[PDB]
Parts: sequence; C-alpha cells; structure tokens
Amino acid sequence: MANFFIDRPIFAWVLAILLCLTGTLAIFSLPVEQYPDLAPPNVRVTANYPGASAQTLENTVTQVIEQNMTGLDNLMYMSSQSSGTGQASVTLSFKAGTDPDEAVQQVQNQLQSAMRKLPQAVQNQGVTVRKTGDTNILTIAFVSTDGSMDKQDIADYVASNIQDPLSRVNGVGDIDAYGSQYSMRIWLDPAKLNSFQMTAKDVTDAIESQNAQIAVGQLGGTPSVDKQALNATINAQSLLQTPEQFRDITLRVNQDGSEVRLGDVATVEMGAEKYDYLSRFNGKPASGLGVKLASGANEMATAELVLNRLDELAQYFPHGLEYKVAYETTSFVKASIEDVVKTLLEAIALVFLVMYLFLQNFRATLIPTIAVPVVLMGTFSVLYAFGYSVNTLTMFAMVLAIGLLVDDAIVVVENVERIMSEEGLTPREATRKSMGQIQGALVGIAMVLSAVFVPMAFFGGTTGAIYRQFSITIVAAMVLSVLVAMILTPALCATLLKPLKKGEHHGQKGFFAWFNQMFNRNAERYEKGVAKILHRSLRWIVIYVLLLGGMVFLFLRLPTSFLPLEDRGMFTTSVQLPSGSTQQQTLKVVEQIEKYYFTHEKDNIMSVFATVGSGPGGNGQNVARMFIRLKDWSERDSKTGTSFAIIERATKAFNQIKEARVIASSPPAISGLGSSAGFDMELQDHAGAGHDALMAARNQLLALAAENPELTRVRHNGLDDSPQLQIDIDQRKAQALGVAIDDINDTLQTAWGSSYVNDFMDRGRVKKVYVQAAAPYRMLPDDINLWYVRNKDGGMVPFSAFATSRWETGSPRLERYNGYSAVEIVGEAAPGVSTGTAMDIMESLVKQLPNGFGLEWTAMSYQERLSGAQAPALYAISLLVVFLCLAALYESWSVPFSVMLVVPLGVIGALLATWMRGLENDVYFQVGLLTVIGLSAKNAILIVEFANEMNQKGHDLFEATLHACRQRLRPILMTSLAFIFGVLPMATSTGAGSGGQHAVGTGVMGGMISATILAIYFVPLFFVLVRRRFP
Repeated sequence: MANFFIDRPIFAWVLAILLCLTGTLAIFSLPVEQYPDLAPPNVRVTANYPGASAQTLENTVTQVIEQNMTGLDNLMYMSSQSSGTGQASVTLSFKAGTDPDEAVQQVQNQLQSAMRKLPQAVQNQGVTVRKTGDTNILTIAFVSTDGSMDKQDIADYVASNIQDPLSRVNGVGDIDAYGSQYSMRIWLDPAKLNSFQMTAKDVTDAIESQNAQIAVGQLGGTPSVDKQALNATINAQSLLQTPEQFRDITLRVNQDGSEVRLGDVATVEMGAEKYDYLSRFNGKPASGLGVKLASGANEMATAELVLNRLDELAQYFPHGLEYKVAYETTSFVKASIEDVVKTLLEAIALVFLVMYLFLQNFRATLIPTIAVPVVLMGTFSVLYAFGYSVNTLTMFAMVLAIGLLVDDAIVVVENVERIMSEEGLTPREATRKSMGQIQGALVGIAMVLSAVFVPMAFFGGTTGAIYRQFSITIVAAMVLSVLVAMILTPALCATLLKPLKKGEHHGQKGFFAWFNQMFNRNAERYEKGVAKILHRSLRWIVIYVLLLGGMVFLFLRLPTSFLPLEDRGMFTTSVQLPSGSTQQQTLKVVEQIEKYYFTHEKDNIMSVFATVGSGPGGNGQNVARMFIRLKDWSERDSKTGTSFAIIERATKAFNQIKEARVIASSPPAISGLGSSAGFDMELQDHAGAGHDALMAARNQLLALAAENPELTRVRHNGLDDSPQLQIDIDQRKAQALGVAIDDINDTLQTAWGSSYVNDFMDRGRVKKVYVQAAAPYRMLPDDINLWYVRNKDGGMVPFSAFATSRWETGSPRLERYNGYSAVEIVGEAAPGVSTGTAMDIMESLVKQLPNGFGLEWTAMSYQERLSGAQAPALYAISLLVVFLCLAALYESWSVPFSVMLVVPLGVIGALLATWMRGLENDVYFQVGLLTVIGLSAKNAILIVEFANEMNQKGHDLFEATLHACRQRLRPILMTSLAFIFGVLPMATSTGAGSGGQHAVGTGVMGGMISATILAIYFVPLFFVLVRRRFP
C-alpha cells in the first residue's frame, strides 16, 4: 500500500486534509470534563415523613417500597435506611453498563404501584426518584453583608429569584438548595386552645377550608338558553397570602357575635418549612445553592455561564446580599487541560529538537512534525464517533499515545534517511526500499500493540471503565498512526525530502560534528559490547533471571491504589456530636472548628462553608458538614501549604477535641472508588431475630474484628442506639373518659410533629403551610400534659388523664440491605494482608456469630468478589495472541519467543522508579507500564526482524545480529530520548493534578530508561540463542 501512495503524494495529502478537518470538527464538537460517567448507575428513592420515627418510617414507608421494587433489570443489590429525622432513602444500585434513564424509569414505574400504600403525609411531601451520580460543579453561598436579610430571608430570596434563572442555563442539570424557602408557620398554644375549647384538628380544618382555590364553573356553559348573551369563567375564593390574613381565619363565631380567630389560639409567622439546616459561611449566616452539571456539556463552560448569569442577577440583589463561591471545579479542570496541551506541544517541540539533533535535516525534521498532528486529529475524530469526551483519563491516554505515533514517524523517517545516506538512493527509491523492508513489521507491531492494550478494556466495573477509556484512546491512536505511517509518511519522505544527503552531511560543524563523532564512538562501543555478551551468554542469562526476580519482588512491594489524590483546591471537614444532641451544641462545635481554620491555617484557607443539620452518616441535629476552600496553588506554599499538609495538621488538631468526632478528609476523585484496604460488609439478620439481637451481634462481631490483627479500623457506619420517649395511651381509660383515640393521635401528630395542612401563595409563588406546637410547649416529656383533648360532650380532657411517658432505647437510623435488617460494618484490611484474605476472615467471624446472621459485601468489596482474577486470564490470552502474530510475522515458532522475553526488561525500571519515588500501583501506573511494554516490544520486533531478514538473505548469525542492532541503535535512542524528555514535565509537575502527572511521568520515565538500556543488549542475545538452537 505504501508504494501506491509514494507515486501519488496528492492522494495522501487529500486524505491528511480530510482527517485534519474531521478532527478539527470533532474537537469543536466533543465535550470536555474532568472525569466521565464512571460508576454503576445508582438510583435513590427518597421519601419524607415529617415528625416520624425510624421504626414508624421503616414500618410504613421503607418496607412498603422495598416489597414493590421487584422486576428491576440488572439490579446488583438494594440498600435502604430509615432515619429518625423523617427521611427514608432506598438505594438501588444497578450493574455497570445499565442505561441510567432506563434504570430510573423502571424504578419510577415500580414506585407508582406503591404510592397509594404510603401514608397520606408521605404522599403529600412527595417521593422523588433521582440518580446518586450527581456531580456538583459549584456551591454558591449567599450571605448578607449588611445583615438586614436573615438566614430565612436569604434562603427565600434565593429560592424565589435565583434558583429559577440559573436553572435555565443550558449546561445546568439540577440546582440543589441548602436553604428552606419561606412557609406560613402556625405555632399552637395549648393553654389558648384549652381556653377556647378548641383542638388542633379544628385549626387544621379551618385552614384547609378558608384557604383554598375553588373553580365554580362558567356563566354560559353549554347547554345554555336560546339567547345567552355571554360565556364567562367563574372563580371563587383564592389562597391566603399574608400572615395577617391567616390570623383572621375564623375558627368559630359565638352566639353573642364574638369570634374566635386563628390568631387568638396561635402565633402566625412566615418562617422556613425546614428548620433543620443552619448553613453558615465564614462565620455569618448564609444559604447555599449547588448547581449540578447536565450530562453532555462542558463543565467549564457551564460554570462560566452560571457565574455570568448570577453576576447579571447580582445587579438586582437587595442591599447587603452578595454571592460567594465556596466550592469550584473550574480551576482544577482548566489547569489539567492546560498542562495536557502544554505537554503535547512540548513533546512535539522535543521531537523536532531530537530529530534535528540526530538526522540534522530540516525537512526530515518537518516530516514527523506534520505526521503526529494528523494522527491526533484522527484520534479526536474517533473519540467523538465513539461518544467519548475530553476527560482527565482520555487526555492522559493521549499523552501516553504520543509515544507510539512519534515512534512510528521516527522509525520510518530514520530508515529512509539511513538508506539515503548510505546507499545513495533517490529519495523516492529510498522510501520504496524502506517501506519494502519495514512494511510487514508495521502491521505486526500494530497487531501486537493492540493485543497489549485491548484486553484492559474488558475488565468489569468502574475500574474496568477507567481502563477502557485508556484502551480505546490508545488503540485508536495506534491504528491511526499505523495507517498514517503506511500512507502519509512515505509520501512526505518521497516529496519534501531533498536528495542532497551528501550536501546536508557536508554542511555540518560545531556541536553537530561533535555529536556525530560521539554517536559513532558510542555505537562502536555498543557493538563491541553486544559482541562480547553474545560470546558470553550464561552470565547474562543469569542476569536476566535475577532481573525477573527483582521485578517480582518490586511488584510485591508496590502498594495498590485506584486513583492518586491530588490537591483539588478544597477539602471537607465533618463533625458528628454524640447522639441525642441539639443543633445548638453542634453549632458551637462548628464555630470552634471554623475559628481554628480561620486562626491557624489562615494563609491557605479562602472560605469555609459549614452546614449544620446534615452530613455524613445521615442528617440530624448532631451532624454537620463543612466545605473548606483553599487559595490558588501558587499563593499557598507547595511544601507546607499543600492540601495534604493542611489536613495532616488539622487531623492532629481535630483529634484533641473530645466534644465530637471531627475528622478532616480530601474528597475522592470518584465517589465510587474506595481505598483498596477498606471493605464494606452488611451483617444481615436472616432469621428476623430483632433489632436488639442484631445490635448485640454487631457488637460481638466488632469485638472479634478488633481482636483479629488482619483487620484494621473496623467500625459500623450506622448510628448507635439512643434514648427515646414512649407514650403509653391507655385506650380503655381514654374511652372511659369519652375521648376518641383518633383525636388523641391527631393532636399528637399535628402538635408535636408538623402538619403540611395546605398551600398558600406568597409574592406569586406557592409555599407550604405547617401547623405545629410552639417551641416552648414541645420540649420536655412533661409538655405532653399541657394539651387537652375534647370528648363527646364538648368538655376538654387533660392529656395526663389517659397518657403516660417512659424512657426507652431505639436506633435513630434503621438500615436494611436486600430487604433484611442489616448494619454496615466497614473495615480496612491490615497492611501486608490480601483484601480477599480479610474478607475470608470477616466471613469466618460472621460464621462464629449465632445462626441467622449472614453477610453480604457491597460496593468495592462486592465488585472485587465478582471480578475474580480476570486480569491474569485476559493478559494470558493477550500473550498468546502476541505469540501467534509474531510467529506469523517471522514465519517461525521460535523467533517470537525472542520478542516476548523482552517484556520484563522495561517493566523493572518502571517498578523501581515508582517504588523509589514512593508512588503506588495506580491505574495511571498500569497504563504507563503497558505503554513502556509496547515500546520495548516494538524496538525488539524491529531488531529481530532486521536480523532475521539479513540472516535469511545470508549474513551469518553473529554478523547479521550485530548489523541489525547497529542499524536500529539510532531510531531506538531517538524515540527513547524524545519520549523521556516529553514526559519529564509530567514527572516533575507542581500544582493542580500533580498526582496523576507524577504517576505517569515516573512510571514512563523509569520504564523507558530501563527498556532502552537493557533491550538494546538483551534482544540480540535472545535472538542469537533461539536461532542457535532452532527450536
């Protein structure tokens, strides 16, 4: 095919132009983001029962939903939790590859069956089915500088005027709000109600009757009289708006003309619907607004548009109110893209530099400078065709892929240059000769490289998708480069490469002449060394065995991780007070934490956005979450001001706070990924022994795990049991007094708990109406006796006559896994112990527990259980395919063994480098290891192919091998030096994303150095041995 395009340069140019144009269009079209959708589709069903308990919520909502979530497709497992707050969450985790839209549609369809079975209050509150894969782009906090606007006012203004326009931006998918909008609040007073012989049910009925919209009908609705004049819509009373109107709601009118209004028995104010959240920004009350990206759009552009629109809205803000960004991802992703494109351009520049250093021809130097960009455009086109996008992973693969295309261009241009400068052939004739002698080698290289990179695509789970991104990117780049190498590059070498090789060589003096002399001397020394090692094989065979053993040792010593941690610009601090603690104490602890942040780590912090009333382990009054944002990477020191150093200091500082367990942590890149040491287990109760038996079994299992040295940091993710109040309503006594049990239950539910009675309109927006007791009358257990219920005769019966309260213990949050009462016991495998071994130890411990208690692994542990040693099988198949392709290429069964033995040569250097630098065996290291394997394999393939060709034509074995290794020295050195210097900025990058860049740079640098040093000697040795034996 190469000879076809050598005579037709215009055809190759046309194809290159088409590829470049398509690549440009793809670049303009494809999305850009930090990471793609890499997680099994998880769907969460959230139901809210105001004032409910954990037991009541589980009985009436959680179990009902679970029993109807049947018939779902690709459902890995079901996890549910019922919290004492009044929120029940059912999480349905589907298998990887399931369509998220289909999954959420199925979950919604199954929920519709059980909607009527839910309690009326739960239905009124609304049950929403949403994915859990939400990625928050920004967390904007609105704070009143003047102080005129209170927290409730700020939240209402945001929900009214800000949440609407921002949600209409193209890239916005969802906008979470951390504040509660204004809602009409009615605070009942038991003494007043008893004074007027009223009840909470009367108030609820009056509100529902006097605050409603009624559609009467039409004035001339068909059928009508013969000569009806007009047809007009008829309307009736409208929703009440002001709190004063609610105070005028007439409960009853006395026979004397006196009236009893709603304001007479209650206090009406416009407050928040949910008082649980106490969001605070930099010590001042504030409300948050989290915007989440819609799939398929640029997160950077979406964030920019959201900020621009909010700036537009900022012109109409009331005095005092200002919007502050407490969390941003635009800076990190912009820095990542800038670093990737900088590395690509610098790699191209270094390719130019090395090409002019070795070949010393300007046009020959241009030849690869124009061949790499067309391959890049082709790769971008393929990525757009496959539906991919510019991610961190895809960009890293593109950086890795730069080695292969550069290597192909280097080898072809160097071969044609050598033919021109030695045989004196015409540029066209030299190109034809080079293509004739290297044509099959390129196809074999393409096939073996594909076999190197393809198998990692078929791994399962989130790690499987992460590997698939790199695999597809690199394979597309390799195929495009091979196609370009056989089409475009020969045309360039035959067209724009001047025949004056002698003239080009003649005009050489200074550093170029000295470099040529040094290279000639080093090549002579290398050839002499190769001859020496060929004449003495046993020592170097022993050396190879020792290198293999050291490779095994270093692989065993390398810790394993999934993604490196980078200074993302912010970290998160969490606070959890002991159970049964009010939100005032949590606020005090949060104030202490933020004072610490603003005092000591002042030089690095920029803004801390706390949120009392929610956080890890479930929402509650004793749980708080804080988002701490740091300054730009340049401003803070890169030695003592790094995010890791800040959290290291904070954890030491936070561990001295006995009040609550406050722990600082850095957010993971992907929520799905977890630490390799850690594991998740769900100790279930199959026999239905009860909650108390389950808790006792959990305590025993935790004790056993703490005893075992193979398990470290084992704990439950749930909440420990807390005291609760049990009201005993004497049914017989209540009925003897004449009271109705339904009235008692309604009074308790709408007095102590809330009651979403109806809706009202405020400033053109509908807001909820809640009826509940005033704060001082729902605090102590003795506040129950303050209420009075009305019997049949109309008299008021005290609550103490038919009720008694006692203290008991109950779990604040009840959790279920796959429909069984379970507790999530999370632990971490001890260092030096296999994760599978830790899981087996935990399973044995669960066996030691009393019967009826099983175990089920979740998330990462379950994924590991499913994917059992798939990688060894996939790479064994890959090795077999490589062997078959090489045997076909070399027309022998023994020669391919020579190439396959060079794989350990390049991996030992990468292992040694990543071990010395202290890095770990992350996925980036895996990709770099595969790339260095591929490059070493390509070098060995070229060497053995040249040697085999010369031997077949007749050149002895020793002489042929020496000549082949002499010929291949220059291109191998050229490619190795170019790739090393291209990835050197990655290995020494300080700033955003330094983690993955350091990983890839160190791995590639070590691997390439080791390969280019060892292979150039060992490959001739292997070839000579196998050809001597002829097996």
